[PDB]
Amino acid sequence: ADTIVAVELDTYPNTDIGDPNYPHIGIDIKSVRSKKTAKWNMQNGKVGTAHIIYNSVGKRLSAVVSYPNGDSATVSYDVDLDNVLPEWVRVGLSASTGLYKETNTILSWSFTSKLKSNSTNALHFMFNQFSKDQKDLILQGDATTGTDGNLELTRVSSNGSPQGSSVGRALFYAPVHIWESSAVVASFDATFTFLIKSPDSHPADGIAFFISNIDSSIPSGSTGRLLGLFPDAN
Amino acid sequence: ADTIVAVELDTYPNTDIGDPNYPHIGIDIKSVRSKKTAKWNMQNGKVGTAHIIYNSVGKRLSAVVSYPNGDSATVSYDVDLDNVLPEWVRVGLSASTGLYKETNTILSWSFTSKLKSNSTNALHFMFNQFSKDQKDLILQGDATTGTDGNLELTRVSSNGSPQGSSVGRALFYAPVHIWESSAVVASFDATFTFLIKSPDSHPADGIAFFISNIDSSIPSGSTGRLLGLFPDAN
Amino acid sequence: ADTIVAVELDTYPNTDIGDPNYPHIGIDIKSVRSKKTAKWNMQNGKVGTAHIIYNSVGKRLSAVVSYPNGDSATVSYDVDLDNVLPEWVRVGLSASTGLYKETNTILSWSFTSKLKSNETNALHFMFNQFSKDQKDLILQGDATTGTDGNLELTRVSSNGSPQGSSVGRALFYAPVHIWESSAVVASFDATFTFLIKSPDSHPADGIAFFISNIDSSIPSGSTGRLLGLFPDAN
Amino acid sequence: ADTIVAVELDTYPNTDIGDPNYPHIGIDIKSVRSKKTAKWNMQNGKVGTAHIIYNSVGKRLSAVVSYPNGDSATVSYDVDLDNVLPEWVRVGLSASTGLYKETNTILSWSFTSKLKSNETNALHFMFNQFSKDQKDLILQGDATTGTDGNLELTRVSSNGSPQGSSVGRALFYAPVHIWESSAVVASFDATFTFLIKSPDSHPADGIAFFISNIDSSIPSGSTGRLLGLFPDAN
Ligand SMILES: CO[C@@H]1O[C@H](CO)[C@@H](O)[C@@H](O[C@H]2O[C@H](CO)[C@@H](O)[C@H](O)[C@@H]2O)[C@@H]1O
Ligand SMILES: CO[C@@H]1O[C@H](CO)[C@@H](O)[C@@H](O[C@H]2O[C@H](CO)[C@@H](O)[C@H](O)[C@@H]2O)[C@@H]1O
Ligand SMILES: CO[C@@H]1O[C@H](CO)[C@@H](O)[C@H](O[C@H]2O[C@H](CO)[C@@H](O)[C@H](O)[C@@H]2O)[C@@H]1O
Ligand SMILES: CO[C@@H]1O[C@H](CO)[C@@H](O)[C@H](O[C@H]2O[C@H](CO)[C@@H](O)[C@H](O)[C@@H]2O)[C@@H]1O
Ligand SMILES: [Ca+2]
Ligand SMILES: [Ca+2]
Ligand SMILES: [Ca+2]
Ligand SMILES: [Ca+2]
Ligand SMILES: [Mn+2]
Ligand SMILES: [Mn+2]
Ligand SMILES: [Mn+2]
Ligand SMILES: [Mn+2]
Repeated sequence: ADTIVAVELDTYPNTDIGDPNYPHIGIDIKSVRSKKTAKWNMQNGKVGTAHIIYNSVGKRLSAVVSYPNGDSATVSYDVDLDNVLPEWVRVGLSASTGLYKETNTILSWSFTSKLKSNSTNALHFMFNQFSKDQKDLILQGDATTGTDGNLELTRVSSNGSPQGSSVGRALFYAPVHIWESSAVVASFDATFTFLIKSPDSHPADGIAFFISNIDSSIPSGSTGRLLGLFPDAN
Repeated sequence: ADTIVAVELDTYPNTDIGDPNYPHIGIDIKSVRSKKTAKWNMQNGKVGTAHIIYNSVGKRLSAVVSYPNGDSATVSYDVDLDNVLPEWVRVGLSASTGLYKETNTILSWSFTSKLKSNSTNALHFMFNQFSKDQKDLILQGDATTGTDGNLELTRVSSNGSPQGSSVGRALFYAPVHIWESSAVVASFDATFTFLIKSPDSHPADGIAFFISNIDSSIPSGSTGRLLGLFPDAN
Repeated sequence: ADTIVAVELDTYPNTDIGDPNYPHIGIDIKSVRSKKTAKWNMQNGKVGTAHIIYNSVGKRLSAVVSYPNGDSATVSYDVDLDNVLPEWVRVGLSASTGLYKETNTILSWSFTSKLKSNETNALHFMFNQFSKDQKDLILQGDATTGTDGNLELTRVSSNGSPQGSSVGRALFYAPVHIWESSAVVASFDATFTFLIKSPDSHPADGIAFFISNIDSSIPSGSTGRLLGLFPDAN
Repeated sequence: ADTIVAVELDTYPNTDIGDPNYPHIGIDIKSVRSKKTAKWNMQNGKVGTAHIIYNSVGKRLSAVVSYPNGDSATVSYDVDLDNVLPEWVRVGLSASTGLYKETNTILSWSFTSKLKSNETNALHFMFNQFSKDQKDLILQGDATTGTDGNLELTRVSSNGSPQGSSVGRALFYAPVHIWESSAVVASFDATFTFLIKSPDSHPADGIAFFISNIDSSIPSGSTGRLLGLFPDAN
């Protein structure tokens, strides 16, 4: 199984697998059942911003999701990622729908990773516009880019309607060096803006920023509550 | 009173005012009496690196100090800086000597702050060399710069010989908008490299990175254990 | 006199002082009389973006001004700024109105300066919103800060309408070390977004990004065609 | 064949193929025969820095190569890369040896590409230490990674001796979006530090930073004067 650290923006409460009964942001460490969640007021059809921060000094994985009206939800979990993640990973964005659905539209994604020692190795990318053939993104499942400049992680119908039982992921093409024993600080941060729209009656299932082994694939069956991240709900 | 937030590399244990009984790094919140410390093996005549990171989402100010052999000390303190600093600040470096002395040489200093809302105000500077006329630094007390390219926070001689009763600070010329009520993320980091050397009976007193009100001055009598930071040891 | 290097977005053809007979972008080297210009179609009440780029290696100061439709104007000038500017400078934005007028609104402004080596000193700042008390800007003449979150280089009424005979500049608070004789690469770029609106018979006079001596102030009578920049039109 | 834009640090004058009769830095556009060269004083066994700058405003490809004593050589060629390079590329470093040889040691390599506005897509990577298994570099031919934390583009023998008839290249793993039609500015810059040592008399053949089609590979026979870049000397 892939190893997954994710920040989930979870729109649909799966209380049978330990979701709280509200939409929530969560920190997931090798389980879809978040280690820490904060209640999240998903603003339907508004553009949200998620920021994700981690460094190896504080070892606190933090996320905020905010919308321009000012509503933000924040979650943090102290976790030593040296002990969770492979040294080398791919970073990505993941989303899913199951019985219920939503557009899981990414409008921008930025990532910076650094390994500082005494004084740096670093990777930074930013996408504000996704291109039709976006050669530095590995698109998995139903994930599609361009020409509107967005990344549609999951299926949107011609008529604009999001489709259920969809999953897709974008991963940055290059492997990322997320920790290195000799580094005194390893840090990463990620930001993405997203547009979750549910016309129908209930948004599902959510969007995750995730970090995984290099060869990470969509686990078979990982539509719906599994967010394209996990093979099961353990 | 000035309002002070600081990461001290405290080379001298003033156990009468609450220092631990060893050299230490410490996180100073409006008091010289650190809210958290970690034992710090200061490596005499070696070039050390301090990295300070504050994570507005995680609300955690962290610092590591390391030397090239790999030895590091780490300290984090859980704090919301919105509740501490004013909105506008100066950032700087401070050092002092007292009855015991050391060089407090800064070889480099970088700083980044970001104030985000949705889809940012930022400031970033980096010094890798300090000119004799370093116009974007407010030198206070005994801080000089140049010509060896270094910033000397406290008096040192001609031939490298540290002086007692010395207090010096360098603040960045521009004010920094370090938080704002409407910032989703108000982060900063800073990195400095330093050379503390002493042939004394004991080194004293330390270097601090600090954030203060804009009009912040060296408090009267803040040589020694007060680190050029604080008016008294409360 | 001050020493001035500027990129002007000059909305008003002052053909008696060497402007071309159309709105234009220009590169001003110690003179309001551009060393090079390109015809610029200023789009009234649209948000335009100016990007300024200099490197010490190519010795070429380049500017583009665009608007969201794709319409751009470009100017480059071959010049060694080591030969023109003092080592230390302030960078800023300037605008003026004269007998004719326009809003000279700045919606964002960034700047990055790097001096290597042979490590790197750098300054970067980023304004995407301007505060009512924007402490890290020196406002001169009729420059306000906002809300509307904006920087109003010249007097406009709270109810949008620009004023004649107005001059205003914003300089970043810190001096910038823009070149140094022992720098291998002394480069900078700036970008600003702006909104020029006029209901006048023409718009005038324009906006400039400028680099000046540290103690640079608006020269007496540099409203109008002088762009707040120059004491005369030589 | 592959399409190549390169900046060459050419240590060995190949006068039968239009090299000047001195070591030189050169700008190569789709030919090993540089469009523009500058005499370069290669300082044997010293750590050099090459900086390479391009933006699509000035359209000036510039490069400096410097050593810490302060000697630098600069070369620039106005060239419109939109008409040379495919939209998506890989960027890399290349070196070769032929009859004569030198170590072609890379101690650091950084790269930034940006596509602004009209907002930003950007890639930035920074390598100060190369790792034995550097998963974000595509190593071709004889390029190893250490440790020592260095990239050896071409073969160095056990006894330190650089070998002749070596060629190797490192390319960054991710494709880079070097130009995009709707972008207002497409810029890149690259820097790398290198240590060219010739035990044997007699340095050859050089080091290039190059930009290539994504699937670019070492042309057969591109040891020696072809720098791992070109199939022939046309
Ligand atoms: C010899 O140790 C000293 O004890 C003195 C007698 O109590 C006292 O004055 C102390 O302080 C001076 O020196 C230290 C180290 O430089 C400073 O931390 C103090 O502020 C003071 O300047 C010292 O413990
Ligand atoms: C009617 O247009 C004007 O002609 C006037 C005739 O002398 C003269 O005052 C001009 O200048 C004022 O207005 C322009 C545009 O605002 C400025 O460029 C000048 O410096 C001056 O303030 C104008 O051509
Ligand atoms: C109406 O709520 C649902 O009950 C269904 C019957 O058991 C169940 O299948 C459904 O789960 C599906 O949809 C969820 C919301 O999209 C998703 O998280 C699941 O993985 C699954 O697709 C939900 O429990
Ligand atoms: C002594 O000079 C050499 O003359 C040789 C005659 O055959 C020739 O092979 C040699 O070129 C080879 O080495 C160069 C230096 O490394 C290299 O640029 C060539 O590609 C080739 O390997 C040089 O001309
Ligand atoms: Ca769920
Ligand atoms: Ca102390
Ligand atoms: Ca004019
Ligand atoms: Ca050659
Ligand atoms: Mn959940
Ligand atoms: Mn202490
Ligand atoms: Mn003009
Ligand atoms: Mn050549």
